[PDB]
Amino acid sequence: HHHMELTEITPESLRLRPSHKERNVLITGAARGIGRAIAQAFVERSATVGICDLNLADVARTCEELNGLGLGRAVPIACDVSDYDALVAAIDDTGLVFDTVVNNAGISPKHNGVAHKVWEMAPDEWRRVVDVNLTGTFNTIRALTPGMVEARRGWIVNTSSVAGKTYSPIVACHYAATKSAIIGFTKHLAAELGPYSIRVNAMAPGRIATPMVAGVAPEVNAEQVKLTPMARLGQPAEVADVALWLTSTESSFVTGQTVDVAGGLYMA
Repeated sequence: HHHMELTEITPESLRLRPSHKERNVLITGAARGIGRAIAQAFVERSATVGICDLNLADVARTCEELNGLGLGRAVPIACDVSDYDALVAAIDDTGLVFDTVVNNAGISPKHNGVAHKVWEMAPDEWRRVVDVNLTGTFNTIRALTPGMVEARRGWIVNTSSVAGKTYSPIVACHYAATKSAIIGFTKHLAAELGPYSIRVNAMAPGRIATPMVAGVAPEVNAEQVKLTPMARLGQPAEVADVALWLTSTESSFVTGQTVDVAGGLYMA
């Protein structure tokens, strides 16, 4: 079960450059996994990060972990992102004005390790995935855009998936539909918000070595890796680098784009 070593190593002096100093960045799904990696990256770049996720103890643990790096600061934002009023209250309690949001929160429910097919799918499961993956992303944007418009300043990064652009047999139809939604939502938002100098982009991860992914049967990852031209799983930090770039001054004329982070897997 081999896979390619990482080949492109960012020197520490560049990895820790203060590119995002004096930025307040809200990250959803940030306690664990890709969201946690995104948060780590923003702290590394001297941003203040709002760690938004469901459980306060889990969120506070990740905040402690990030604040131990001695660079940017992490603050807890415990809420269900699908509950607009709860989200606003949790944001308000930080006292921070967030100029940036990275919408990473998403779920991909399974049953005995496999996606339900559409003809098997419980309407309640569909609705929950829509609520989190799609409406949760709307909610942060609705919460923060009044301020961004007033400031004529802001950055948004949403999370799609290669599965939103073409079929992955790993996921169920709700995941595909919600992640597909993000692509045209992102273009629309880019057009509405662009007059105010706000940029809106999205990332479409492929198969990333988070604990949930890496823990599947070797056969399933092996198949996915075989389908990946670059011959390995992506690392969470590689997704994070794209979120950094899309919110940085070095993507200053890039808006409305969905950039896959997938090593060639499921190109569409």
